[PDB]
Amino acid sequence: TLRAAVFDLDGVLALPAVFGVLGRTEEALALPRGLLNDAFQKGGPEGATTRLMKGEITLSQWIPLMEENCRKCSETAKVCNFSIKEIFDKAISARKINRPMLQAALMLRKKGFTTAILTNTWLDDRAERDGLAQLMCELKMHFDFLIESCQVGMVKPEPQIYKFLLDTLKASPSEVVFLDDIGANLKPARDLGMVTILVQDTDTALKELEKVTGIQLLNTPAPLPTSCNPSDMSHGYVTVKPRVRLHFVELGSGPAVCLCHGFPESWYSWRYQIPALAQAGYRVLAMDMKGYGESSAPPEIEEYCMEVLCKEMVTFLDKLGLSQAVFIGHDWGGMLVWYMALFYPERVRAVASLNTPFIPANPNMSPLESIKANPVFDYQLYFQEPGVAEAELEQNLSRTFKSLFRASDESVLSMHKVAGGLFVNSPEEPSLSRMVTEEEIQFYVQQFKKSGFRGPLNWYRNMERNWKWACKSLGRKILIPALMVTAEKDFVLVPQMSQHMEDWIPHLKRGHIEDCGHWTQMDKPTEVNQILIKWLDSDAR
Amino acid sequence: TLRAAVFDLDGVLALPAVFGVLGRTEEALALPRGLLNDAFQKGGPEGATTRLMKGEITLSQWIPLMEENCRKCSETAKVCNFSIKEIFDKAISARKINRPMLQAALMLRKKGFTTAILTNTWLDDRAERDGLAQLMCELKMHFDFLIESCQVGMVKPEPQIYKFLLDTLKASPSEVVFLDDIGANLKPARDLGMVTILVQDTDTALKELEKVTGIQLLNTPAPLPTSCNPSDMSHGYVTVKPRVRLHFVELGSGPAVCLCHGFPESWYSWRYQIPALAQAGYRVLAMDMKGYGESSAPPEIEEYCMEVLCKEMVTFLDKLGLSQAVFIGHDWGGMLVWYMALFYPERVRAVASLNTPFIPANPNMSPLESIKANPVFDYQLYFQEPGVAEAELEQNLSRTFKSLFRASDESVLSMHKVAGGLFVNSPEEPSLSRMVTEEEIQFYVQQFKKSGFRGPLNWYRNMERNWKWACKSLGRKILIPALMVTAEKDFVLVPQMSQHMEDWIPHLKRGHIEDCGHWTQMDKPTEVNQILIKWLDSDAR
Ligand SMILES: O=C1Cc2ccc(Br)cc2N1
Ligand SMILES: O=C1Cc2ccc(Br)cc2N1
Ligand SMILES: O=C1Cc2ccc(Br)cc2N1
Ligand SMILES: O=C1Cc2ccc(Br)cc2N1
Repeated sequence: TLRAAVFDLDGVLALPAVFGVLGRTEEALALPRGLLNDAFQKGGPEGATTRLMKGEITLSQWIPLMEENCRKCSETAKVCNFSIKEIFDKAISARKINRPMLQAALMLRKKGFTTAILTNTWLDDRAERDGLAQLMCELKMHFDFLIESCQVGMVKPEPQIYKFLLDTLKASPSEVVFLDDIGANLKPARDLGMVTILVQDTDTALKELEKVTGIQLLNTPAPLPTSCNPSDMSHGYVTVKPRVRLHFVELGSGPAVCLCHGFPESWYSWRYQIPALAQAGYRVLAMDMKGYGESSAPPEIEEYCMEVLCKEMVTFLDKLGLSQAVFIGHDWGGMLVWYMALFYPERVRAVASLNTPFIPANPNMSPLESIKANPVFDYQLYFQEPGVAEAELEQNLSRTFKSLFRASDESVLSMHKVAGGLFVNSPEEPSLSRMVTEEEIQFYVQQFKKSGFRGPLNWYRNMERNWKWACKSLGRKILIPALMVTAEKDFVLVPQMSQHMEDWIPHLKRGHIEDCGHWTQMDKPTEVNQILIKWLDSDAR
Repeated sequence: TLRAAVFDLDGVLALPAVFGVLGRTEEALALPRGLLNDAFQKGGPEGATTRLMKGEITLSQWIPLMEENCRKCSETAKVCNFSIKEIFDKAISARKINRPMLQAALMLRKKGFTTAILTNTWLDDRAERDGLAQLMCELKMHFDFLIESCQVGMVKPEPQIYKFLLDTLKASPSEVVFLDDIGANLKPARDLGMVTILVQDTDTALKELEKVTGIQLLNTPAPLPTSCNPSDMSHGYVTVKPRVRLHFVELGSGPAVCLCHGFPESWYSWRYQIPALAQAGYRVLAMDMKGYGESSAPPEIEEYCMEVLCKEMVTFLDKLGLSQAVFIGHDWGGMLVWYMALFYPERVRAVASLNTPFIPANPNMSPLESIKANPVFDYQLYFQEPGVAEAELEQNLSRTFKSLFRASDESVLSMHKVAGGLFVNSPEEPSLSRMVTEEEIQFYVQQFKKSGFRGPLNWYRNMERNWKWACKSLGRKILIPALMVTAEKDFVLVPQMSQHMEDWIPHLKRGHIEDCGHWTQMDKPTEVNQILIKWLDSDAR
């Protein structure tokens, strides 16, 4: 039975094939048929191309040798602005990930298959080498192995590369499916006993792959975006003051994008956004906000007022040597992010909030008076008394997260009349939401075992201090780039609460997600990524 | 006696003053004298500018209100393409750090003074606000406190801001020197009992400051570049394989610049480069190389062959989501960096080496044969036998680092005929080199207490494996941007050893440091920064 799948890069995992450019240049330039493909493979196993593919020489060294072969091939054929460099630069740049092939590779791996890329490639030292470096990076991370001819000094169709592939896979030939667009390179794999697919069009190739593996790969439901494996991330730590350190997860290059979670969450709440935003060209810093996970959680209520939290996020930027970051927040993090824009606009490249609207402080009313004027916020009153909510929330962490993290139609908690507790008529063993796996709930369980709910709950215990501080901003407007993302089915932070935001943020941009509950990032990850990337590319650079 | 120094920003720590632009625009536009300064301060303590300075309104809200004041001031004066926005953008952009004033502030702090910036400023929400954010960031980090009028809701010359300043300084007025370019803002400080300086020209101001403090501030020797306080850096951690994690220090934004130390060093060996390179517009990643500091140090010799080290640095980039980084190395790190360029050019934006030349492997000679053909490398033979060098180097860490880290004319170790040990006729209590403080030696002592010298020494114990791996690259050339930096007085990695590098790196750029020993970064930090920044800006973007 098959347990390994091997894919070629050019013309299999990446399209259009770099090989299909020589034939295209031939037709465009009205050159003799196969002329450029003849100069390319000249000398066979002893030629310049085999030397390049084995890593003996780099691409920049090979370019002049290819030109020589192009001259000799035109002299024999009796024929005659021409640049191999230009042709190849254009060909590499045009070559994109073959999404349905990657999706199929992703599905096989998810089902227990060991996946690998086996490719005849080169050491790219061109001034424009970054394009391919980016492509290889996005691709490679989805596979167990990447075997490149130039790193192993072996090439397809040499028998040794196939035995090397079996060795790294730790599998017998009959347990391997091998996909290649070049028939000759497919031959030695078949000779060993491997299942082989000659890839012409992706569709038929996947039909062939689906038949041999017995796994549905074609016509499957829309896959979720790439998530994060905590142990595979870069973890960063910044001391903002003697007793306070902030932890973050960091991925990508480009403008700094600081992600700020809500209550009672984690940097992990952004798991579906981190790979997408990094791939989109941003340097993502996903925080553990103060009171959470690996960040410090002092016990004092006043350590959690908006003024202190914002000041520390400024210090976080100072210590990392960042003059600005785009700030994206959800729930309490969304509230933090609006106050970062109001008090520190010079440090905020752009601001976005998921669910949390910007409602200015009412100077003619106490926050306690304002809260009582809405049944949806009654839970915030239950959070006031130190110790009460901590006791119920810390009692059973698995039940706490399983009850909280649910889609709109999966409601288990009765948030009105909080009876005497959040879990009044809630099951002791709630079912697992379609939004989360058991493993994901257990990550939140493990994070919350360090500091519990005290620090997180203290974010709600500074109403009076927050109101007084916020009143200092009443004459201001948010004039830096801003995005408000509303969730149709969030019944606490309702889209309707954001209706007057334009009065204070005149140039405000908007996004809206239908059939989406409170936990926006994991409820609708694909749509959050689409909205954020589109807004970042237009308004944050 | 004075123990605190307070400086204004505009016209004191930053020049030319934003105030000096209105008078300049007046003359250029041939407008009535003081017209633009009249519109600016219109309404006094109740006017738009006081509201802006207190943080009631942002700069973008104030711009239209200033235009109104400009209209009313021209109607009364009976006068008539004009943009306040354009004038202010140009003025802010032109305003640079007043280096001798910053230097004087730096000297006072080094001598035990508490330093602060007290400034009348605004909440900058302009599209070009980053310029000032960068300026404030570079400046602020050199002072104990930054007091901004718009954050405290108080303004100079209001008495309360002065009492607030005394409160934050925790000092009585007579213990404070206050420097300001506006006479009126100097007045309340004098009234309290503070020493005050009216700053017109920087030179006289510093003469006045030097006289009152009794500290030489004018005509002082060239200061060293800013260093790093370990506890104030962002520390990053990446697991590259199950038993191997790499630690790094991270500072700045822009293209990724990965710094690779030599033997027996630390990320801290780059302490003078990290702030300079970040300020120059780069995102610096200063590594603890495998076997050092907070990075993993497995005991096996083969965990330290160049092939494995390079593969792990590629994984380090993969996990951080970096398609490329410029690699800058010193000593063993310089050797690593040339092999990164030869084996992974697609991941190397540009390569630079301090001291370590690129000499290709001799395929007709054993590394043991090659080493014996030079007295300078005899120390590498002494490093071969596992346990021998570890025992002597680990015996007394303080003596180890004090003996090693020395300038060219301070030589204490007799590196030829290594007698039977590196410390044969070396003092047990060596003197402290002019290059290092006791505190700095103790940092290296504390780092080396975790894993000792085994891992670091294993970098020398893979000669045969490294030679075989290197022979695979003999037909290649380094064609990506490259820099070779030679140190006149390094007697092991002599500048002469780099003479043939052009044969393998045709486009190689060069730097040379006179009167510089082996420990390049701390021996000549100012010149290393100049060479690296100039090369990064021209060849790495
Ligand atoms: O409606 C409001 C007013 C307000 C001010 C400050 C903070 Br933090 C949160 C809120 N919520
Ligand atoms: O911290 C705060 C201040 C505040 C004011 C009003 C309302 Br409703 C909620 C909150 N939360
Ligand atoms: O001269 C040489 C040849 C060589 C090859 C590989 C490594 Br790592 C270091 C060195 N030094
Ligand atoms: O690791 C190595 C390989 C090698 C080859 C030659 C010389 Br000299 C030094 C070294 N060091």
